[PDB]
Amino acid sequence: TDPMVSKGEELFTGVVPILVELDGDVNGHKFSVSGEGEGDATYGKLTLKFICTTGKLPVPWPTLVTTLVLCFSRYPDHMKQHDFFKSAMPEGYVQERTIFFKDDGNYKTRAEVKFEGDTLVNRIELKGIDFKEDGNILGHKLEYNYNSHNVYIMADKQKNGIKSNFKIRHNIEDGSVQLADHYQQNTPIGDGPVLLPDNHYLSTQSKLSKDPNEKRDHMVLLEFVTAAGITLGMDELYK
Repeated sequence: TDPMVSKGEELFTGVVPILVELDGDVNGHKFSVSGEGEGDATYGKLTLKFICTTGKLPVPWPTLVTTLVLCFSRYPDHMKQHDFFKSAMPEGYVQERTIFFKDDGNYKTRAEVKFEGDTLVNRIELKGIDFKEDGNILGHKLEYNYNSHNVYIMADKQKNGIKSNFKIRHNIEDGSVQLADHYQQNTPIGDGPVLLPDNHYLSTQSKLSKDPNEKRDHMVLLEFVTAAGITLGMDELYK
C-alpha cells in the first residue's frame, strides 16, 4: 500500500533472528549479556534467551527487560503508517534511555538497533550510577516477574524520531514496588527517511522464565508488543 511500509514490513515478514549484545557497568560492577532468539512482528512476538557471559548478573534480570527491539511490535494495518521503528530499517535507529530507580540509582543506556544481514541486532551500552549496594537492585530484592504496560509514543519532529516516558513498577519480595521511571528517545541512524507517528501507544506483555538446562545466569523472555490508539476512523465503521 505505502511503499515505505512495504519496505519495512518486507524486512519483518516471517521469523527474524535476533541478536542482543549488552555491555554493562553499574556502580563499577561490569558485566556483559548476550541474547539470542527470534521476532515475529506479524504477531508482535519475541522469544529471547539472555545469558550473563561474565558470571553473576549484578542487577536483577527484570530491571534489564526494557533495555534488552520495538521494531517487532505489531502495528495493525490502520496504524502501519505510524511505525517509526520498522521505517528506519535496515540502517536502524539509536534508542537512548535514562531509567531512574526511585530512591536508588539510574541506568543510562545507548543502543543501536539495525540489521546485519538477516539478523536484527540490538547493541547496547548501559551505565548505572548512584545505586545503593544494599538496595533493591544491587541487593537482588526484586521478584523474578514482569507486568503488562501501556507506553505512549510521541513524535519528536525536531529530531525526526520519537520519544516516550513511562513508569515500570518492579515487585519487591517484601511486597512493595520499585519504581523505574523510563525516559526514551529514538533517532534514525542514517539520513534516509522515516515514518513520524501520530501519538499512539504500545501495549506490552512479558513472561520471564528459566531454562532448566542452563547453568549460567540467564533469563528466558516471551514478550508481545502491540500498537494501539489511533481509532477515530475505525470506530466510526461500527457506529
